[PDB]
Amino acid sequence: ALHPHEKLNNWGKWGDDDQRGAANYITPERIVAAARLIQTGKTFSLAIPIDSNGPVFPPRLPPHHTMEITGADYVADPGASPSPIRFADDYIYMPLQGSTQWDALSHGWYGESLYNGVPEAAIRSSGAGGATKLGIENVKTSFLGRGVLVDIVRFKGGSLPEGYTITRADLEGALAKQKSKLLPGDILVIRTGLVESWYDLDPVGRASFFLNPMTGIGSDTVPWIHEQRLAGVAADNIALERVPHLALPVHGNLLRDLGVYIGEIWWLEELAKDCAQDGRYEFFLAAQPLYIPGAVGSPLNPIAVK
Amino acid sequence: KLNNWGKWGDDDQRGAANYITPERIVAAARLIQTGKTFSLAIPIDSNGPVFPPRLPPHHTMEITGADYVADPGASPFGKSPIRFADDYIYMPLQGSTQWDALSHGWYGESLYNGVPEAAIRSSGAGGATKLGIENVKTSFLGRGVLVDIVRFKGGSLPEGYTITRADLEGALAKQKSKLLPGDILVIRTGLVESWYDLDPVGRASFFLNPMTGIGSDTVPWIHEQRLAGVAADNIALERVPHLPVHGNLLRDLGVYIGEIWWLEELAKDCAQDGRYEFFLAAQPLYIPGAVGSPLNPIAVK
Amino acid sequence: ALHPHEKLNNWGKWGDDDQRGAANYITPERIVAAARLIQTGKTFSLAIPIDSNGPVFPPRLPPHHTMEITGADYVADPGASPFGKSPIRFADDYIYMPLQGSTQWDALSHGWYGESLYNGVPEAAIRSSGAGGATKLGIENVKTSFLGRGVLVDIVRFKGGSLPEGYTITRADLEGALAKQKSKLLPGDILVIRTGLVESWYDLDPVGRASFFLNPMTGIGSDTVPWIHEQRLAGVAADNIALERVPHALPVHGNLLRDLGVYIGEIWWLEELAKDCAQDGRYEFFLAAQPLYIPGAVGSPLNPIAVK
Amino acid sequence: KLNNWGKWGDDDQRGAANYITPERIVAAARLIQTGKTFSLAIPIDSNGPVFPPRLPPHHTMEITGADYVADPGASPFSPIRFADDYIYMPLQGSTQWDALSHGWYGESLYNGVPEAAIRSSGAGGATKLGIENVKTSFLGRGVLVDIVRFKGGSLPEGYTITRADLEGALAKQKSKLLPGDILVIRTGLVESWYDLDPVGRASFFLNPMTGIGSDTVPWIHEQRLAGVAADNIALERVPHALPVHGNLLRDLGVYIGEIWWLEELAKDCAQDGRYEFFLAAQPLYIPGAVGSPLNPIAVK
Repeated sequence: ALHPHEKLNNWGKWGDDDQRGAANYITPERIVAAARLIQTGKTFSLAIPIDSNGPVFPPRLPPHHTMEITGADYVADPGASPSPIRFADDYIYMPLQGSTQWDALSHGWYGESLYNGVPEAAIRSSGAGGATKLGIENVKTSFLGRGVLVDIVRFKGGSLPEGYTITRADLEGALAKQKSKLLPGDILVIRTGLVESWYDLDPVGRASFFLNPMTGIGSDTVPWIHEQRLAGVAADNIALERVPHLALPVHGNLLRDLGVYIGEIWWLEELAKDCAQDGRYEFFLAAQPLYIPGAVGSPLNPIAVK
Repeated sequence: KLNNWGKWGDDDQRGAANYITPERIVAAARLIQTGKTFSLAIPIDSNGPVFPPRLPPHHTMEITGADYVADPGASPFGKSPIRFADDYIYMPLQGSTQWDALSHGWYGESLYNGVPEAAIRSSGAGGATKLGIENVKTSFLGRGVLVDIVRFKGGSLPEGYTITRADLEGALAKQKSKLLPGDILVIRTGLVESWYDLDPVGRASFFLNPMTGIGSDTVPWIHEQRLAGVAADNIALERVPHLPVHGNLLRDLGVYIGEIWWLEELAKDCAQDGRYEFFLAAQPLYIPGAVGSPLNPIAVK
Repeated sequence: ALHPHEKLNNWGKWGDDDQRGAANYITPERIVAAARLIQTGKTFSLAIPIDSNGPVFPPRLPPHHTMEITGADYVADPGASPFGKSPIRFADDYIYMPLQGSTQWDALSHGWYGESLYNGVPEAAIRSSGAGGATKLGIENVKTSFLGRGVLVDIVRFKGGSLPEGYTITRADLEGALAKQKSKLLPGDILVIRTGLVESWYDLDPVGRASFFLNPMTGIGSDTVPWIHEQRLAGVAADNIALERVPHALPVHGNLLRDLGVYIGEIWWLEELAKDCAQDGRYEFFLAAQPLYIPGAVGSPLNPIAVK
Repeated sequence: KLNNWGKWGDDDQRGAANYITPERIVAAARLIQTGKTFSLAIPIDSNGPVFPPRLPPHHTMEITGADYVADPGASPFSPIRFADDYIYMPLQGSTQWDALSHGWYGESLYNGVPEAAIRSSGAGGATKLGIENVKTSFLGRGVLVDIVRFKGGSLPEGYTITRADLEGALAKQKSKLLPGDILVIRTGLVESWYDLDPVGRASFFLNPMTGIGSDTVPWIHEQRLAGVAADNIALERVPHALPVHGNLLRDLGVYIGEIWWLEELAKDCAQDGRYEFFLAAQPLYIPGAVGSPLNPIAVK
């Protein structure tokens, strides 16, 4: 299930000091080509709402929004704070892996080294620099380029059964049905439907949700991802890889060996409906991370533009 | 009383974001000819400028590579050959590069389009139940234009200098830049560029000084130009003494305010190739009920 | 049954500008008397651990502890210099938590009904943190209180070693248990009630923990309120989550906080204290249950210590 | 080399907290004769001293009274109306105890605990020497030593408080230290903070700061103190090297308290001549933490 590093890796492909990995496949020419896909100006946000009500993998805590001062305060007391202008201010506490996200190459690995031989000792507490190598700031202008939706739900004409493993054949079959063709630097966005089952669940159902096996991609997608020179793979599930009822070889192979970024908890329902209606599954994607030095991932609001 | 109330209907919660139309996004995309990209964000960390008493953003790890050096058997999520690092942030949503929502500021008892201030509540009571930033989760992706006031003036701006309508129009003309409806205007004042070289005393003084920014007479012009948003590389956008513009932009016009953007590298590039118009991806995070958002604006040429 | 305010309240008892409520029952003489109960020097912490594993009423977040710098950092990088170059090595940490997220006192600013809080304080006085928080009845008003005499009433043992799910603890139960224990309450006492509920939480799996908060929970009922008033208690704490019985109106919250100005303690841990009291027969002790000094807050975490 | 490793056994994680015994708590309780109490905490808010780069504590509300003014129908969770709140803070961000896991030198902490035992919270935090090991400690006898009044005025900037000063102050007060005591030291430093403007507050931490010096450590050992707390930020004198931190936390297993507020207690003791008191200075029960906020209460 875990592909041997020596037979399948991108270490050294972009130099022995590179910290960007497969983001290097997104070059200026790939961005210009993506821009030519903005023909209609349609836009879609591929994020879930950042609030305390969304899926987040235990033991991670849900994002938590609080206000510092509100409109209600001025109803209560017109004389709040220091001028005729009235204002509201707020705060957030959240896991950076707590919502729609990119995971950096510093997020996961196996053994004592990360992508391109970076030692795990380089990934420290925040007060010691956090991810001092392979931090998400290395890709603060990346993931703006060409995106491609693969709608596995519509390809399967049904429910992915509980814990279904999405294969190479499934991905290629869906792209063929769509008459889509991948290019180097593409960000692949996979619709599994899993997040579309969350919000209707009651509290017991939401506990069960994470105890269940969960649909996602399998090990035989990893050579394909390498062959297609994708920069990142995102999905509308929580762990990208299929999760059983714990090896996680796809995480290890993508992040450490290929230097390919992982996107999770994206929201693809409205994008997928639009692509079904206009037949265009390739689009311009603005999926830049936040500029967070030493972080091992970021929340974002990916925008698909057609 | 100059205002846009009702312009887009009595139920509208998006304001001047409605100037960004699909056709205008298509036009902006045609500006992507080289593929050059520039992040207009400052780093999110505890060392950036933030208006007191706002807390600096604060990053912590939940588990790190160092933990596995210390204890190879670390199993945050159970026994696995896979090793992981996870992290967290606490920050003001007004604590870094930001958009301010229309729910961020007003005067009197009403916000944009007659929304009562009673609609803007604690997070447990819905936060901004109207005019929350989620209303523009697909906005601020379109055409951007830089106006470089430092370059126009030929020197660093005086402490507390009021940037006038004449300065904005004059600088755009010298650049041969033409604004279009729906544009996001990004203003280089230079103020934030001074921050990172400051020592702790300098950083305290930074917020005691008057601070350069736009003045009241820019508001009719911003209205006439049908801008969707105005952002700057200062902390408060408008000039601050040792806030009429906030009130008029957010409440009366429904025009968004961007603060603590980073424009130094973009400004050098635009001076070189002569192009101050670009495609801008400056979408907010999707945070329902929030009164603003962090972001990472990307200028694309 | 919500007890009518006019028949049962302490408004004005300690003046119409008072913000401390029943904490005023704890007097220097009552503290001196409580200190005389320190005869053996046995100590018991009545707190649950502050971590992300404890009971917290949804949608409140679990407390969350993170490190800023750790020993592991120096294993990975001996030269780690967080402050900076030094032979001394440091570890530092942070917490994010609800102040109602663990073992707690709830201030009189935490709960009320209608438009007024204890002693006629307008609800408009309780604002966002940036506008002063609880500008009246904040927990700082009792930064020196809740150190005095405590009395355990072990309702679990009184009822034979267990309480049914959702059981309503009555006046008669409280008096009956105190009589069995040969305990006598005095004005100013902090009453600590063992319901056993928190003793069932930690073995639950994620589904069980979700169910825990969806179903009825044992606690005190409405007819305990006049008794609490009678007895001139300063505060009432329990090892459940809501103090009063919760169904599958919450009049007790309203009557205690608003009408009487009596403080509510929740998610205390009483199992070891109760075992000790069963063995030595002493249910009255010195209690150090001071809140944190947090101006404008509507409650506080704490580590209550029973001293015998 | 002076140290307590092994004094309380190889498995011990409590250090000098073991000097506080039941009999010593009983003795301390007899000092409660007036029933007067004093909080020795500063307010937890964003306005207090906190050593950079630590951030100030930050209080926010989840729901407030104002919400029901704006919207009578607010239903966060009823006729009952509720206010709920949150705190984000460094555990070293206010009045505090520092655990034995907070500081050391070399690769070993108190009693030979490896520094590899002190990990991220997701990996157990301080898996040994966490503050939970003393969740019932620091309730016992406290003694104030008022160095400000002993010196007859405010201490000079960066003044090193010596063994002779501590002994001299105790002698002037007619105080007698006993084993198990918690020593509480008034330097006055925190009493200068709140009147400072933002520039002064920046300078405050760049300046040398008054505190105890190296020659106090053998005396702290000989006196069998459980912990030493002060109303400065770092306990030991800080220059522009921190041997006292290392010797106390790693070698002796003695706890360090910082940012205590002693103004009102010190005034009371000067008036009635009593500098010994019952102290309730328990930490919060935070497993794997390397310190804790608290509200220490002195009772006389």
